[PDB]
Amino acid sequence: MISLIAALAVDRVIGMENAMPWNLPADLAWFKRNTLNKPVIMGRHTWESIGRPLPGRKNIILSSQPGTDDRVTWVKSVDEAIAACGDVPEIMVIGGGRVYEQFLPKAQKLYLTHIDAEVEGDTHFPDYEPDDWESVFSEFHDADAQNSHSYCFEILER
Ligand SMILES: NC(=O)c1ccc[n+]([C@@H]2O[C@H](COP(=O)([O-])OP(=O)(O)OC[C@H]3O[C@@H](n4cnc5c(N)ncnc54)[C@H](OP(=O)(O)O)[C@@H]3O)[C@@H](O)[C@H]2O)c1
Ligand SMILES: COc1cc(Cc2cnc(N)nc2N)cc(OC)c1OC
Repeated sequence: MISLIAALAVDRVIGMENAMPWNLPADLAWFKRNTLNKPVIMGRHTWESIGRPLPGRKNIILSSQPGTDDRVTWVKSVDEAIAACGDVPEIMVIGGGRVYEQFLPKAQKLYLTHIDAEVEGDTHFPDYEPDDWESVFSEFHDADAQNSHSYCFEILER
């Protein structure tokens, strides 16, 4: 079972200058509670953006050139990245945009964070067909001190 997990502000924007333009601690905490204790696959750009291994998670990184970090696994094809993860209930594609474009067909589950926000961005979440996806869960939170914008977690299922 392969899952994508992301945070999309309006017009499906996911990043700007190899960052996420928002800082929502409750999103980074959602992301953790779900990804924790399971393989995470990511692109090199995103590995740099994060720029540290995520504890708990076996970190697996997609790049066509040799690895520059010994404490994470490095891989060159989609299948190599899957095999890396092992025999597990659930895999977690944690980004970025070019990775999501490739891992959606094999995906059976989405974890979106819908963000009530208008940001400029260079990177977009793919265009998922709201037919082939069934919303199995939703949860809206208001803007608070730390969480500058309102947001809503959604899980979908193929
Ligand atoms: N919550 C969110 O919305 C979220 C989560 C993650 C990412 N982001 C944002 O998304 C953006 C990432 O943009 P991006 O799409 O350029 O990042 P990316 O997906 O991290 O970068 C993909 C890179 O991974 C490698 N790669 C991917 N598939 C490969 C394959 N099949 N074979 C070989 N190498 C492969 C390539 O690196 P090589 O050049 O080394 O070959 C490729 O350039 C950033 O702005 C980031 O902040 C935000
Ligand atoms: C733990 O920190 C990061 C996590 C992520 C991945 C990620 C984070 N949140 C959500 N909802 N989906 C994701 N795929 C992406 C990041 O930068 C692009 C991070 O650095 C702040």
